[PDB]
Amino acid sequence: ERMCGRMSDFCREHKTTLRYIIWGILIAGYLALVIAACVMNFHRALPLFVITVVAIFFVVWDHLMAKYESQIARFLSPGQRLLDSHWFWLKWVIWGCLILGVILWLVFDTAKLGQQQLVSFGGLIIYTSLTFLFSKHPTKVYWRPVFWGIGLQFLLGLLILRTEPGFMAFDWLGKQVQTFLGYSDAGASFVFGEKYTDHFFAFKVLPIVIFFSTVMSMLYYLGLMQWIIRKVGWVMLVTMGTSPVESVVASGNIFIGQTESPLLVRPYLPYVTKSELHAIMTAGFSTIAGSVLGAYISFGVSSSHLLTASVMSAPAALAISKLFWPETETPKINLKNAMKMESGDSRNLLEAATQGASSSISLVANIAVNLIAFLALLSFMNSALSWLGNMFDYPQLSFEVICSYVFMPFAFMMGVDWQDSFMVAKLIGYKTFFNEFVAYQQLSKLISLRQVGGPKFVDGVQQYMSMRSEAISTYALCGFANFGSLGIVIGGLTSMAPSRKRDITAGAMRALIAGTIACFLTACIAGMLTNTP
Amino acid sequence: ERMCGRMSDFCREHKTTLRYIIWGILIAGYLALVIAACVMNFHRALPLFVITVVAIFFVVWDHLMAKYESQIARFLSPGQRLLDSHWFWLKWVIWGCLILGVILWLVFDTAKLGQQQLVSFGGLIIYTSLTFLFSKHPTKVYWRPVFWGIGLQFLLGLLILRTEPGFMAFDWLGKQVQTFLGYSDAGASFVFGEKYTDHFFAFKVLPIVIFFSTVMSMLYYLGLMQWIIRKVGWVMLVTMGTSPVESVVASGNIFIGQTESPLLVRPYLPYVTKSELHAIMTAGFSTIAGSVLGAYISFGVSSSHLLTASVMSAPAALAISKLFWPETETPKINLKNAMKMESGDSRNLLEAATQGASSSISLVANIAVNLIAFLALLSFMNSALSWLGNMFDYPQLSFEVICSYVFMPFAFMMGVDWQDSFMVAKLIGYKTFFNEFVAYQQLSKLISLRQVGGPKFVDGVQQYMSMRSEAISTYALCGFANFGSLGIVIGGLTSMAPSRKRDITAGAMRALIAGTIACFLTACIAGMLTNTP
Amino acid sequence: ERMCGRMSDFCREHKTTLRYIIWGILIAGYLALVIAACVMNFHRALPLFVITVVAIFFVVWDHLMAKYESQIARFLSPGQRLLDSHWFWLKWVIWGCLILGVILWLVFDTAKLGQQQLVSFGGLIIYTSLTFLFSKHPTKVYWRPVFWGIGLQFLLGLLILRTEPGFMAFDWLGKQVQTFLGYSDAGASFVFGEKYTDHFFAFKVLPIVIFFSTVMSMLYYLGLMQWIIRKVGWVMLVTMGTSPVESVVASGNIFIGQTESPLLVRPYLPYVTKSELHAIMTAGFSTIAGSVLGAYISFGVSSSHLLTASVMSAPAALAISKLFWPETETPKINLKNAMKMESGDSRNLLEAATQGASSSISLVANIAVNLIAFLALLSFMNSALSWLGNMFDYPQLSFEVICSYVFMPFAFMMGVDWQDSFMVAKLIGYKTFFNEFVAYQQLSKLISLRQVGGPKFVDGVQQYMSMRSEAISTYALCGFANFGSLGIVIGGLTSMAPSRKRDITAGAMRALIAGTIACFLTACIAGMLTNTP
Ligand SMILES: CC(C)C(=O)OC[C@H]1O[C@@H](n2ccc(NO)nc2=O)[C@H](O)[C@@H]1O
Ligand SMILES: CC(C)C(=O)OC[C@H]1O[C@@H](n2ccc(NO)nc2=O)[C@H](O)[C@@H]1O
Ligand SMILES: CC(C)C(=O)OC[C@H]1O[C@@H](n2ccc(NO)nc2=O)[C@H](O)[C@@H]1O
Repeated sequence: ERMCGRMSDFCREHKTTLRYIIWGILIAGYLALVIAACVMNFHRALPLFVITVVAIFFVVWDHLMAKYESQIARFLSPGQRLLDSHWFWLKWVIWGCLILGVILWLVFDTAKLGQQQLVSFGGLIIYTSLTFLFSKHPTKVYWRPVFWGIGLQFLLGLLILRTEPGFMAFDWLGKQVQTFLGYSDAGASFVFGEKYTDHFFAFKVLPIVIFFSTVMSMLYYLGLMQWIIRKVGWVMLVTMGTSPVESVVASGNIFIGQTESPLLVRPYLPYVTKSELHAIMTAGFSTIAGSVLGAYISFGVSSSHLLTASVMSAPAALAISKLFWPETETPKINLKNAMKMESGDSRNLLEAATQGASSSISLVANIAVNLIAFLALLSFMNSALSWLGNMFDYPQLSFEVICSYVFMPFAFMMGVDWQDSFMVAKLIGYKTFFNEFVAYQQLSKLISLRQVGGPKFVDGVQQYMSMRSEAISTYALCGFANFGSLGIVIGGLTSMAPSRKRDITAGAMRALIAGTIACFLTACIAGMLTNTP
Repeated sequence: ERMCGRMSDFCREHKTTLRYIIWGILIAGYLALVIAACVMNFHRALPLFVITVVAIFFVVWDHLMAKYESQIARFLSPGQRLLDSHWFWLKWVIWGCLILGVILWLVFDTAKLGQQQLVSFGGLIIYTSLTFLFSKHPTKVYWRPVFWGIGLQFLLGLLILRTEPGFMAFDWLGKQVQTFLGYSDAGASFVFGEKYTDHFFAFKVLPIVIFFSTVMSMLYYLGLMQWIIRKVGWVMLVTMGTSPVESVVASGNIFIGQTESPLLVRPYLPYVTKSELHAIMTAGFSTIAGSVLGAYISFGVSSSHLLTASVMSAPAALAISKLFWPETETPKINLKNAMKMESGDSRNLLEAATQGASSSISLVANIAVNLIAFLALLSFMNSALSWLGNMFDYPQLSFEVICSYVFMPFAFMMGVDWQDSFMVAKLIGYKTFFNEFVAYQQLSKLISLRQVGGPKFVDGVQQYMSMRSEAISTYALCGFANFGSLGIVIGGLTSMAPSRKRDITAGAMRALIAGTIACFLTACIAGMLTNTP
Repeated sequence: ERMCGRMSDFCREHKTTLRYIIWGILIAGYLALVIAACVMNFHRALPLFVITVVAIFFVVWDHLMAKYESQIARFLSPGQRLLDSHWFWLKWVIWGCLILGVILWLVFDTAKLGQQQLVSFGGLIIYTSLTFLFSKHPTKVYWRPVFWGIGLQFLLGLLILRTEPGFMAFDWLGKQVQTFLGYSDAGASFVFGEKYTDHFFAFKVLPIVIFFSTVMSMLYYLGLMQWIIRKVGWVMLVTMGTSPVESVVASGNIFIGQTESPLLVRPYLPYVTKSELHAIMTAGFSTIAGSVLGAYISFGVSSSHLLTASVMSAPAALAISKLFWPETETPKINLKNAMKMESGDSRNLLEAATQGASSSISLVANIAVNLIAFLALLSFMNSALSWLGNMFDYPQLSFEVICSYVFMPFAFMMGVDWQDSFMVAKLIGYKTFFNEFVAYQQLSKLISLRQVGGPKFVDGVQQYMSMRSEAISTYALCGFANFGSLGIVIGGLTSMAPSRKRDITAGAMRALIAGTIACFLTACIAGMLTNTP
């Protein structure tokens, strides 16, 4: 007993020192492994060295910003005062310079490019103007968020699309994600057998969802997802000027689904303003989760375009939310509270994986059931429309025919050519009435037909569309904005914050419209920047 | 801002006028389409014209009955008083006339028909007498509901079965329903692949359930299901004399399942009397839902017989409930409250479809699990019974052998011939211990063997049975009365009305017996009316 | 009415007499059937006669012990006092005799057996010593439970393994269970089609779980499971000296899973001590359910070893729980309350089957989801470890390689030979990080390779291992102790007794370690008793 007591006392004495010592030993062992690998053959060992270097750089940066924050603020203070003193005369100069730059760039580049892209820019203008017309509080609007959002979208798009180094990186990331979920496809062979490929959607696509949920929960427990979310949220906050919680939500949505995103700010959901709740719902509707990314890349959709669309959507979502529905009341929630996100209550990584996996049981079931019902309804609608058409001697009438004409103007404004606008309109109709999955499937079919080659027109029917139309379509459909999505979103938001039910419902409706408009804006920018093949 | 305010004021001014104007414009466009179709080719366009005419007639009738209700009641009042004044002497005359008519019809028709059907009528008498013997409150019974229920069953059966125009209509309706769920079968190919037919029950039959649930929810939101329920309920109410809620429930059950039917009167479930709760449960047990109709018609079961059985069951269910368990306490619920049914709380048709689809997730899982367990138990029972029989030198002993002899008297009383009564008894045993699905499958096998042709007896074993036996079997098995059904029914009823738990449990037991007896009565009438092949 | 009243009065008069009369008539009919079968052909009829005889014997024994308990206690009292008076000097004599017997048996048998088994005994000693070192309350420990637990394990193992009559019985029982769940496999063909074998795990293995749950619920309603649990619990109670509830739990766990076992003492869970809760969790972790037994026997695992391991585990679980974590507080719960187990609230056998089946819906879903996620994670881990290894010119690095070396000492102490210890270590790693299902699958592969024959080493890689190693592996892996299991166990225990949350969590962690150690002890004993092939 005495020896055990002495050992316990020794353990109590060295607690912090012992933990630091063991962590340091582990890190030193990792560094030794890295250096041995570099010694033997540097060319193979390069990735590990790069990862270690970037991690060290980020840790050093974080520590310095923490400790030296006051000194940096002191250094920055004089310049802010000097800018404020001269701001009155300088604001006009800055605005004029920006306008002149816009004019020069637009003329030279896009005029050397063609008409369709000039039309894309016109569509950008039209969408923004319309949102300003039908805003909830048109008189009181802050234009800095809108302008900065559009500018940031343009800069990101320009870098990623018109530069070779930028283009290669996203391709690499897409390949990584695709392989990462391919690891999932193999793991599900055990449960459903080697004949799981017989039923593709049920035994490949949904298991991908399951694996993604588990991985995300583990990373949440470790504390990485949070880091990336905080960085991007701080960027948006320091530039767009939005409130804290909405920026945090938007950054999270980039790689998180609509249902799980509000849980980031769950504790403060009761106290949020109506505008911030609208922003949350709009961000949820305007961006897709990471789970669907691997599947969509597998279909044939470009990885670079999908990732760029997801990244660009969040700033656009916030900008459109502010313009469509601006804030009229003071925000209670503080920056420190919002940025802080409570970690999982579980006790070990494996418990977090288990809990994350169990939650997915509901989502998959609801998805499968809704798909069954809505596709059956589409079949009934097509058969009945054909029956009605036969009366007027047009037996070819179908859902696709009405939705081609109804949605054509939106496609034309986005910069798609006249011939392909109808084909894009069919996909938009599929996205709005049904999930983006069906629409992406149809798009993949058109892409595959283009790649195989053959007659553009088998008969007076066009078979495949041009590459640029496909890129614009990729941007236009990268959202969770559906009518069934509206219901589940409302239900979840009401669950988390029972007090705010009616505010949640009212936000939902306008939010979905804002999300679709935000999705259109990214497509307009992509059309402006992508060259005609 | 001023222009927006002026537009909002103009919108506020014209609200009702604008809505009426747009609805009128839409209706006029529909009528123009109809008339154009009729102009070009009337023969093709006939269905649309017929639908429009009947819809207009019903709307006019409803409006007139609403506005002119007082005047019609005033016109009707004198005749009621005149009848009441002379009722004392006239009641004996009416009863004698009815008895004489019954005797004459029975003699001529059924005597020219044969012995089996006279036995069917005898079975009708026997079942009613037995229910009167074992009633909860034998002394206090109202005979008008019982007699009127039997009479209405007889009239409906006579019209539908012995008249050619009546026979054709139900065949047409069955074909419509079969095609309607065939639309479902196609829609489920997407999720489970084109090899979904490999697993027939899992990937065809259950998806049919899903599609039916979605369609029913949409129609509920639109407000059609409610209209039909109200019409049939009013008929039963004005003739049978039952209380409001039970009539409403019975009309709904005709095409609604046992689990969803009480939700029609959910708000008033706490306050219902014991007799009305027994009536609800009996109606639930005695009738089948619309989802199973398409499958059962697909197996080979006749559409006309299935639909006629479902329609006839509800009046029989109410009559048997009253005779078996009569009311001893005053009914609180009013007609207006009961007939009114709150519409779905959802916000658009698509939300209603989503919500209806999500609910079906539980039902399908429970069905599949119960089927797995109970069929495995049947296998074990057969193997053990064979093992026991081998001891006594009868290795052929099985579940079917015991259940052939045990249930034979019921089949004989229904009018089935002696040879086929055993075969029907096996099916009845399957229905009672297991769901009607298995029993209908066996019945379909026997029907198919009859249609193929061949030896009636391969050896001293009969292979197929006569057509009339199949019709009587179709009527006898059209119910949800099983022991597993008893449990889920009790659970759901207890959930909706927690206060009434014990009353719910006591009602359940007697209710199932009443339901089975009601199912037998329809078969007796069918045997009386169907001719010997 | 009067006749009904007279009949009701007559029924009231004869209630108990009538029930006894009918039960007696049924029993007499059963006996007549037995005697007729014996008359015709005794050889065939033997099983029924044996069952009847044993049932009669047990009923007579129970009745006599009930009625004559006081007289038997009176007879036993004098001997207890005489033993107590002389106990002071006699305890040393008894202990010395036991030690001498242990020495003689060990020397003769195991010395004539070989080194490996002497090492097995050494491993037994080592595990017990280590548990004594790291006990929660080392100073206060009661050694009688530990010693008696080890002794009872040894006696059961000796009888079952070294005697031919004992060996045959468990083989027979395993065949019975395997056929019993094979009945399940047939029943599931209806739902998933005859092509259900295409997806083996989803449509065979999980349906086995469903059928087992249903059968267990039915037997619980009838009252058999309870009888067996009570008998074994009384044995453990009268010998080990443990408290009532923990003994009852341990006996139940032998054939009940970790999740359902605490429901036996659900009403008293709030008031249990910390030590008893630790014992409950340890028993849950150290034993497997009956559902998995049929599957594991199907893989190729020996029936006799599996059943013996399950039986031996519970006494070991209690002993290890006491030594690892001893009780420091008085036990409130009484023997009578604990032994009594409330029967199911349902109303008939079929309701109990339905309720038992519905509960299984959650378990199967969670199992499938966790398997998908964890196997995908294993794939990712193997690929990344191979990538890291390629840097150091060892592309063969994998999960199995690390886990072979890490767990080798445990396998060596259990008595496995040096060459096969690594192979066993891989299986132990699979069991700890993933469910025992995967590990048993790998073990079945090794057994099948041994049976087929061929090169022991294809190259410097061993392909199959010796029979004794397989037996020790069978004992070592017969547990539910996994990390995912830890989470669900904690969740369920917290649900049943919300007051005890923190005590539940603290018990869980130590409990899992205790369970694994208990699993090792049974393997050590098996190695001591099994001869070298
Ligand atoms: C998931 C794929 C295979 C699919 O075909 O289903 C699409 C529907 O699934 C919703 N969805 C998706 C992911 C998520 N979190 O990762 N939460 C959601 O709600 C989403 O809105 C859409 O409607
Ligand atoms: C549904 C078919 C494919 C089947 O084989 O299953 C039969 C069992 O399903 C119950 N059932 C059915 C429909 C319903 N609402 O539409 N509610 C229910 O409870 C019903 O009682 C019976 O036992
Ligand atoms: C069941 C087989 C096919 C399987 O591969 O799954 C293994 C996992 O299932 C857990 N399990 C099992 C039975 C039970 N009651 O009978 N309760 C449980 O928790 C158990 O712990 C293990 O982890």
